[PDB]
Amino acid sequence: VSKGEELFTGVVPILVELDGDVNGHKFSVRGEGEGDATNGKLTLKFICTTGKLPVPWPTLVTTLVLCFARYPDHMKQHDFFKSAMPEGYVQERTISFKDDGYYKTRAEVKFEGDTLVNRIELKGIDFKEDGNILGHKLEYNQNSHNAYITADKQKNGIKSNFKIRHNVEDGSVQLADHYQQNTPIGDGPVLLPDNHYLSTQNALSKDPNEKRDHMVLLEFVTAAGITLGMD
Repeated sequence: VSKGEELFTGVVPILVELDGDVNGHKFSVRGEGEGDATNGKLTLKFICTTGKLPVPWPTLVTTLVLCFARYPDHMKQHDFFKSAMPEGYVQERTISFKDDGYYKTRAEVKFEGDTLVNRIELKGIDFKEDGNILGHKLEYNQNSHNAYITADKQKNGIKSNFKIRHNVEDGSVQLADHYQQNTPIGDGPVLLPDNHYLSTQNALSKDPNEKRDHMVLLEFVTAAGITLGMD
């Protein structure tokens, strides 16, 4: 049986590297910070190292480490993400923006030395050049939301579909339909959860002494859904 949860008892350094290409607009992002799974807390600062980010920062939040969610003790059995550590899992998404293009993402989330690394490739396709995304018409925030997890038995992993309602500056909402799949890298044992959900809150800010295009992010992720019974 897996022990991987024992790697997340303290505060763990995080590194995030993303290479992106949306409608031929290429960019890279690097982020560094730390994760504290006992509180379900992530704090990171992201830099667009290629200059100007050509999509809004909120559209990348879900893409830029669910092994740091807080699973309550009566749910430790359903924590797929930590069970696959330190060898990691692959996280793959298709994010379809309604009436606009779609991202396709593939990430490896795994330990490299003492650091939890999230290394991502993103390709974006069929976007409108003066849409809400390439046009930079989204507000700089991310609503709190719940996303349901279900086990993916045939692939030895988990899967999840969920909506993100980005806020447009005119007051409308730009919907981002997420289809997600995770599968382990190593061949060790992994926990296949019962149906539950993750509850997420996000606070986006700016660093006063940072001249480059960037995002300061505080995020909390907490697992819920499994009924407390007779125990």
